[PDB]
Amino acid sequence: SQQTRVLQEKLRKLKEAMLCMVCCEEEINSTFCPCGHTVCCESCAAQLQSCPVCRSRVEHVQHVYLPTHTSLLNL
Amino acid sequence: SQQTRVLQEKLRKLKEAMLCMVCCEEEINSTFCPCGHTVCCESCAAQLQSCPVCRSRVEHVQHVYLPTH
Ligand SMILES: N[C@H]1CCN(S(=O)(=O)c2ccccc2)C1
Ligand SMILES: N[C@H]1CCN(S(=O)(=O)c2ccccc2)C1
Ligand SMILES: N[C@H]1CCN(S(=O)(=O)c2ccccc2)C1
Ligand SMILES: [Zn+2]
Ligand SMILES: [Zn+2]
Ligand SMILES: [Zn+2]
Ligand SMILES: [Zn+2]
Repeated sequence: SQQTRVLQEKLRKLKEAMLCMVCCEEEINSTFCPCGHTVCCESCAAQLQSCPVCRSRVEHVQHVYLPTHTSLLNL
Repeated sequence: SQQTRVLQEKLRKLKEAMLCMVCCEEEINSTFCPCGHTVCCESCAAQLQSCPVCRSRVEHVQHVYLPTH
């Protein structure tokens, strides 16, 4: 039904929000510290000197284990 | 249709996976450091001296800003 199409769109958008903002392919699993923006995969977060969202200096990256993780790289 | 019920269940499970594993009421937004387990809201994370997933000592809690929030 049309309701099935609406639910498919909601699911698709939530899943896309869990993907890296730089490569759009891998799941987000890294946090820029101390600002806390958690928007990148490990590879894309590796060489950024400043946060791509707030411009704060990246003192270090913290790996995060989230219950939503489903990609082979995070299992 | 039956597919509408299947999609509602998938959406419910994904939304429940974003909620605190301790209180089940607030969104996950905190990481236990240095282990990295990100399973609690800030109120439950503040009250735990040991990670509830791996039992490692919590050296500090890092707030996380996630695009799914
Ligand atoms: N990749 C996995 C490894 C652990 N994380 S988790 O989010 O800490 C977690 C812990 C226990 C139950 C459900 C989720 C997910
Ligand atoms: N050697 C450091 C590297 C980061 N970790 S930490 O647990 O994130 C941490 C950071 C700041 C204060 C207290 C704990 C310990
Ligand atoms: N539209 C994206 C751009 C980056 N943000 S964010 O860093 O995930 C964030 C999450 C919660 C509050 C404020 C910011 C979402
Ligand atoms: Zn990436
Ligand atoms: Zn930032
Ligand atoms: Zn909680
Ligand atoms: Zn842990």
